[PDB]
Amino acid sequence: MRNRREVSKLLSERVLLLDGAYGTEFMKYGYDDLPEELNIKAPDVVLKVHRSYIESGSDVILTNTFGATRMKLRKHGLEDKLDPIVRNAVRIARRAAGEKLVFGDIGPTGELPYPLGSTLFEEFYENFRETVEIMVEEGVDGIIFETFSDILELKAAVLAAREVSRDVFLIAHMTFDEKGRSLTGTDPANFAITFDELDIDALGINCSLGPEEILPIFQELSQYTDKFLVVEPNAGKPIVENGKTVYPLKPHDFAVHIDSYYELGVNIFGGCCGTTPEHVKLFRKVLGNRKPLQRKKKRIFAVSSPSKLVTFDHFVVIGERINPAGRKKLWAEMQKGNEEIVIKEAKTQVEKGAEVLDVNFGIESQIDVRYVEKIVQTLPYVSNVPLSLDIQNVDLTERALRAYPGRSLFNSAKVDEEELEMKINLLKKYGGTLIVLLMGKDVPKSFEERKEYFEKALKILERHDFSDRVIFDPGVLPLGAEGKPVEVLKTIEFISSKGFNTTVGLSNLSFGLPDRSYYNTAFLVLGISKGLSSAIMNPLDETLMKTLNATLVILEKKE
Ligand SMILES: CN1c2c(nc(N)[nH]c2=O)NC[C@@H]1CNc1ccc(C(=O)N[C@@H](CCC(=O)O)C(=O)O)cc1
Ligand SMILES: N[C@@H](CCS)C(=O)O
Repeated sequence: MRNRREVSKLLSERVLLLDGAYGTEFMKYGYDDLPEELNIKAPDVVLKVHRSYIESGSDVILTNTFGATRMKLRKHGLEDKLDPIVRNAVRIARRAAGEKLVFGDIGPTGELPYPLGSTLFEEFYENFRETVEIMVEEGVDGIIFETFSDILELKAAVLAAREVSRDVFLIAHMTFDEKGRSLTGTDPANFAITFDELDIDALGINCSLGPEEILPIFQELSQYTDKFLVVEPNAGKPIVENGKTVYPLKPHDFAVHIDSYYELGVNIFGGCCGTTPEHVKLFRKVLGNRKPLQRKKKRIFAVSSPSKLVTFDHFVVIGERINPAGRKKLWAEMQKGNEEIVIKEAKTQVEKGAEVLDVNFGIESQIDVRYVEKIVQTLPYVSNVPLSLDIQNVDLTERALRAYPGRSLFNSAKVDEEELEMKINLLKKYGGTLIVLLMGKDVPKSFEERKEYFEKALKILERHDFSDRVIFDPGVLPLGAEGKPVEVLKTIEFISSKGFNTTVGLSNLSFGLPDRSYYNTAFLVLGISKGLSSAIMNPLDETLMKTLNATLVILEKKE
């Protein structure tokens, strides 16, 4: 009925009240069946629960479709009822809602992404796409992905939804434990930074914890996004009384927290498991009519994996090793679709100090795109760290960005209008940061020429509103080919002075020469002294890594 611009307008004018729990309510009516089944078996019960919230003052109610996706329904022998379950649910909610908003509610599948589970990004995507299709056809005022525990699964859900409709208001939620971490390790800042740049309309948190515990987690989230915010705490932490589980937080003790969420910029407030019509009735009285607060957001340059957020506020070691060039064993295995060998190189580099891993597949026309898609999804989970996607083919780049679990660093766009625009557009759609290589047709041979490319890059970047998502690579050329490293050091110092992060493919300096390690170490020390913020380098080089540590200690960047 209403599109995202209209819902956004309404939210900009007033904080809305969502509804309470459905799963924890159906039992009080004598129905302990799977919630989604009632949409067909006892639609009357679903209608009653929705009306109890509308009659309690809710401005928005959720469809009874939390577990209504093929992958989840298949687990209860209901996959073939997906269509009626979802169409009925929406209709029932629409009848109860009248003029109020109805959001299509979609929860996770219960299946972990490969390699923890067996599911690839593409299957999650199709799964969510089908449910969203039905909801959009039936006329929802928005889609909310509730209770997500993994960022890759949630990214597939939001991308599938946006692909079905560019006009539906989309809300993404993750649920966090007491330590402020989702199941696969994502903290609130990581969730915010990763998802703030995707085309969603709002971010939020629901379930797992009560209103008191969610407060600092919601605060962290609010500081890193300017999108609309939603929260639905459980009515206190669940405790056992007589074999069963109960949510003990009463209306008043729950309601008293509304003001504190209002202060942190909340736009929609509701409750999850344990919340009843009685809680909602009180929330309505306490919330009243309020205009949401403003906040903007903290700006940070960071990349992520499900469990790690790497901020560029210290020297970042980017492992160069997953790169087949000049590596017989590795290159052979890549063509054979060998995963564990790349996993071994990933883990070893991280053990040695790499905080991000560059990933390159050599002659891409010789590699299975399915293998790329699998490696990109896998390394962040098993190696734990973010990736620098060193990919040339633009179509292959889109595949890798789509399935990347977090916010990646995309390894380079040269300063060429067409290439940059093409890469900037893929990043805008799938999220991520970009390494911009300071060269074009030819390779610059001086500082002045590199500076010209820098300034041209800034022009093109300012034009596509992308100046805050790049790292500059001056372009290190072989010493044994008149690379003139001195001109690169000048360039690093100049870009650093301008406030931008920098990086270099360090080992290039010494290829062709003997004692590579010493030239590499010497250059890195000099570069770091000029402001170099990262480097694609060999973390397995003990001399290089030890001297790097000594360098950082000496310069007061650590001890
Ligand atoms: C040009 N480099 C580069 C980049 N990315 C950016 N942004 N900038 C760059 O300069 N990606 C690729 C490469 C950095 N990675 C690497 C990885 C391995 C070796 C290397 O020395 N490989 C072989 C030796 C090859 C030879 O002898 O010529 C090895 O296994 O030692 C060099 C650079
Ligand atoms: N909207 C769902 C949330 C389950 S975590 C329900 O209320 O059942």
